[PDB]
Amino acid sequence: SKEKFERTKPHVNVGTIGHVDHGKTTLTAAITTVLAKTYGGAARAFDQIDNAPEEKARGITINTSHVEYDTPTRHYAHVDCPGAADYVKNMITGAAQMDGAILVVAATDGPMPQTREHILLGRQVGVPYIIVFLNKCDMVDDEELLELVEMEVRELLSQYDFPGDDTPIVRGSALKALEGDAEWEAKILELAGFLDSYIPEPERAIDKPFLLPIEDVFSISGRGTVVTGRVERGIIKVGEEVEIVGIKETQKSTCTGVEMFRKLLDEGRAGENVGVLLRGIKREEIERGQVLAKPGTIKPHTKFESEVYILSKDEGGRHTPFFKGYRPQFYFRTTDVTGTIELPEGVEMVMPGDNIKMVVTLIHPIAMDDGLRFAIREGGRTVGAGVVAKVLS
RNA sequence: GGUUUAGAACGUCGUGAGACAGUUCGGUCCCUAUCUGCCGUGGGCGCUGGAGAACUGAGGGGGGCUGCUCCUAGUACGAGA
Ligand SMILES: Nc1nc2c(ncn2[C@@H]2O[C@H](COP(=O)(O)OP(=O)(O)NP(=O)(O)O)[C@@H](O)[C@H]2O)c(=O)[nH]1
Ligand SMILES: [Mg+2]
Ligand SMILES: [Mg+2]
Ligand SMILES: [Mg+2]
Ligand SMILES: [Mg+2]
Ligand SMILES: [Mg+2]
Ligand SMILES: [Mg+2]
Ligand SMILES: [Mg+2]
Ligand SMILES: [Mg+2]
Ligand SMILES: [Mg+2]
Ligand SMILES: [Mg+2]
Ligand SMILES: [Mg+2]
Ligand SMILES: [Mg+2]
Ligand SMILES: [Mg+2]
Ligand SMILES: [Mg+2]
Ligand SMILES: [Mg+2]
Ligand SMILES: [Mg+2]
Ligand SMILES: [Mg+2]
Ligand SMILES: [Mg+2]
Ligand SMILES: [Mg+2]
Ligand SMILES: [Mg+2]
Ligand SMILES: [Mg+2]
Ligand SMILES: [Mg+2]
Ligand SMILES: [Mg+2]
Ligand SMILES: [Mg+2]
Ligand SMILES: [Mg+2]
Ligand SMILES: [Mg+2]
Ligand SMILES: [Mg+2]
Ligand SMILES: [Mg+2]
Ligand SMILES: [Mg+2]
Ligand SMILES: [Mg+2]
Ligand SMILES: [Mg+2]
Ligand SMILES: [Mg+2]
Ligand SMILES: [Mg+2]
Ligand SMILES: [Mg+2]
Ligand SMILES: [Mg+2]
Ligand SMILES: [Mg+2]
Ligand SMILES: [Mg+2]
Ligand SMILES: [Mg+2]
Ligand SMILES: [Mg+2]
Ligand SMILES: [Mg+2]
Ligand SMILES: [Mg+2]
Ligand SMILES: [Mg+2]
Ligand SMILES: [Mg+2]
Ligand SMILES: [Mg+2]
Ligand SMILES: [Mg+2]
Ligand SMILES: [Mg+2]
Repeated sequence: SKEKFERTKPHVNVGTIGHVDHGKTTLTAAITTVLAKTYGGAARAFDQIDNAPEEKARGITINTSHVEYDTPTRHYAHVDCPGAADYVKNMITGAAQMDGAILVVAATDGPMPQTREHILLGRQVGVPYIIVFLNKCDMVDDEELLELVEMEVRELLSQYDFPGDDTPIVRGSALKALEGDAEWEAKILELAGFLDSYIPEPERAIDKPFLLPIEDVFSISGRGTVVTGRVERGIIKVGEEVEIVGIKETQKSTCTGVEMFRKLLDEGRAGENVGVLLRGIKREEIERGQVLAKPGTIKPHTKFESEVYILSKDEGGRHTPFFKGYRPQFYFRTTDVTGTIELPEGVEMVMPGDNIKMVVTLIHPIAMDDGLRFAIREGGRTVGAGVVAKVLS
């Protein structure tokens, strides 16, 4: 909180996706040390990406950490996702804000169950583009074995409905590029080139009014409570009226400084992860899931009609019918929430793989409008995608 | 220290003397080693002229405990942990 962030080079939200213990977090560390040395940006290190007691004694990552590496064309903002089956909820928040992923499949093990689960969540939420990275390579000194893993990833993406064969697969060791090997430093400099080439300039919504979903809340010692998240639409000027809408009720507030990776900003534009400092709010009373909207634009609702598309076994979801009283988890912008289903008259049962509308009473109210996209999940897996039809409350 | 002598007390049983793995406080533990055995340490003669050294080895004894840290490798194994 000192150096003013100059608005130069387009902002893009990147992040690593893939199986557990697969080089996902270690890739993030390799990208920093490679790009910092040659181009001449800020250095950083691997330990900073995940410290705490929970990511040392174990080794695994839980929290969605963030990194800021710069290149001549664009200014990237990384989002290192967790990866394990237990941490899918706090991942989806990291994956939703992310524009273009970096998938991580490995040349020894290959595509494994979570890789399929991650990319499934990527489609239904919103992950336009994806890039593969083989994160072992050196351990198996062979030409035929390593190239057979590439084939199965192209199959995976194309099977699940991505380009597949068009996606630029890259090979490279994360640990070798951490030290100073000239051949492996250049091969992850190549990944930065693939990020610029394949992923285009993202399409922002800097016109329609302000909204910002809260991904994580902080309490800065001196300044006050801060909320982080990608600005979904509009802009944020310093000293502007902001209404916090969602769970519990609704509270009035004002912004007192927006930032971008511990650097000051004047205008927090759309499509970029920013830490908004709110005035006169406690750490406990503001929770995760709520949205920073402009006063009057959005209203919290506990009941709504919605055109729900239930999934079948082939697409990946339920395989049995259900009646009124069923309670799955509804993932809106960031958080999830439970809700009772009330079906329309003249519909006895809801079969899997079917398009119908339904009234859904939620236990917590969440800020929503007509034409909001959500993805229903239950039992550690997906259920059905859909859209909001009408407001009731 | 306990049990198992003589003192004294409690509860209990006995008319009483007293009695009770019922309890309670106090209450002398001797021996210079002949033989066997054992640990040491010598004298005697033998081993075939005597003497001084240096070995050989039959045979006998000694010793044999094991942690955790890292490296292999977060490798195999595992959906993950
Ligand atoms: N030999 C070799 N090992 C690698 C390479 N890249 C990563 N690894 C190792 O693979 C392990 C995975 O660690 P990490 O990347 O933190 O796990 P992750 O991919 O973020 N998944 P999660 O966070 O869910 O546990 C580490 O031991 C790391 O050193 C590589 O190119 N070669
Ligand atoms: Mg493994
Ligand atoms: Mg990780
Ligand atoms: Mg592990
Ligand atoms: Mg394995
Ligand atoms: Mg396997
Ligand atoms: Mg204040
Ligand atoms: Mg006695
Ligand atoms: Mg007595
Ligand atoms: Mg007597
Ligand atoms: Mg009598
Ligand atoms: Mg007696
Ligand atoms: Mg007795
Ligand atoms: Mg008694
Ligand atoms: Mg007693
Ligand atoms: Mg006594
Ligand atoms: Mg006495
Ligand atoms: Mg006594
Ligand atoms: Mg006595
Ligand atoms: Mg005495
Ligand atoms: Mg004696
Ligand atoms: Mg004597
Ligand atoms: Mg005597
Ligand atoms: Mg004797
Ligand atoms: Mg003897
Ligand atoms: Mg002897
Ligand atoms: Mg002797
Ligand atoms: Mg002798
Ligand atoms: Mg002799
Ligand atoms: Mg003689
Ligand atoms: Mg003789
Ligand atoms: Mg003689
Ligand atoms: Mg002799
Ligand atoms: Mg003879
Ligand atoms: Mg002879
Ligand atoms: Mg002789
Ligand atoms: Mg002679
Ligand atoms: Mg002689
Ligand atoms: Mg002689
Ligand atoms: Mg000798
Ligand atoms: Mg000798
Ligand atoms: Mg003998
Ligand atoms: Mg011998
Ligand atoms: Mg021996
Ligand atoms: Mg022995
Ligand atoms: Mg040992
Ligand atoms: Mg290890």
